[PDB]
Amino acid sequence: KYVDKIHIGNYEIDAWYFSPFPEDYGKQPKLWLCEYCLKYMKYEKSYRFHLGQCQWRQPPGKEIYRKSNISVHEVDGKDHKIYCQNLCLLAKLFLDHKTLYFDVEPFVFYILTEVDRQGAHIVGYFSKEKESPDGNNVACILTLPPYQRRGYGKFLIAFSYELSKLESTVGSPEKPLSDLGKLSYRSYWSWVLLENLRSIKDLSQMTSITQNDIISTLQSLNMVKYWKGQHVICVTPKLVEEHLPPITVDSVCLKWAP
Ligand SMILES: CC(=O)SCCNC(=O)CCNC(=O)[C@H](O)C(C)(C)COP(=O)(O)OP(=O)(O)OC[C@H]1O[C@@H](n2cnc3c(N)ncnc32)[C@H](O)[C@@H]1OP(=O)(O)O
Ligand SMILES: [Cl-]
Ligand SMILES: [Zn+2]
Repeated sequence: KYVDKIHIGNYEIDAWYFSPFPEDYGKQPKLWLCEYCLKYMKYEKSYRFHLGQCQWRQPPGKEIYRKSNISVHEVDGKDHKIYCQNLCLLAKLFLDHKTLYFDVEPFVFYILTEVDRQGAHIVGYFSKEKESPDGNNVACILTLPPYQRRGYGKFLIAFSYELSKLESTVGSPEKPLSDLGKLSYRSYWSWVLLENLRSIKDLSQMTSITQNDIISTLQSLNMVKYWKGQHVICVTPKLVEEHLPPITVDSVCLKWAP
């Protein structure tokens, strides 16, 4: 009745949430998505026809990052409306809430793919409001379930902060963070603040992380104290811990200006 499973590429993925695909698309569905253009179809037959016809082998937009077989395509929703609407319907399957799927023009989408001989296979993405009333540098972030727990989510988070640094600005993800968002951000923020430390204003300037996110991270690392209510960094090179990363953003492979 609702879409509960999709076939994309040669993965099938069960839904985590309702996504408002048109009702008849509630086939089973089984919804069958082209992995390159993200067109949604109702039947294996229209799926197989499309696959032999569709000429796309990668996302639209500009490839603003490439290192080994990892790339990021920047995709303005005003210029690739249908693709971006298709993407937002896909993402809503794994996001407990999203803005209206058809209203993509206020956003730019950064699409992460793994590249092989066949083409560039979508791993995940984040979106960003062109203008955020709350200073959000990410609106939604997603690694598709089959690629999760491999470092792709932290890669995207890092990449969003690379864009913030280049724009000489601090940013934070849009609230509320899902429980998995919470774990990923806390993890990335701790690694970055720890690798840096080995001022809170200065940590902010250096990383584009907000002072509020720096403070809450430092508290959870026990590296902050109170002096007449004011938050003071309190640490030793002693630890600055690092016991129990996999893919990082190389600024040299990034081709983007503010
Ligand atoms: C602003 C917002 O968009 S909030 C919404 C965020 N997105 C979602 O909720 C969509 C569904 N979830 C996801 O797409 C992802 O889980 C993200 C994008 C939230 C995480 O993506 P991943 O590719 O799994 O991230 P990655 O492998 O980089 O791991 C990040 C951290 O989260 C932890 N984590 C990820 N999944 C789990 C899990 N199932 N159980 C426990 N910890 C987990 C990882 O172990 C890692 O912590 P570590 O650094 O201590 O190892
Ligand atoms: Cl699944
Ligand atoms: Zn296609």
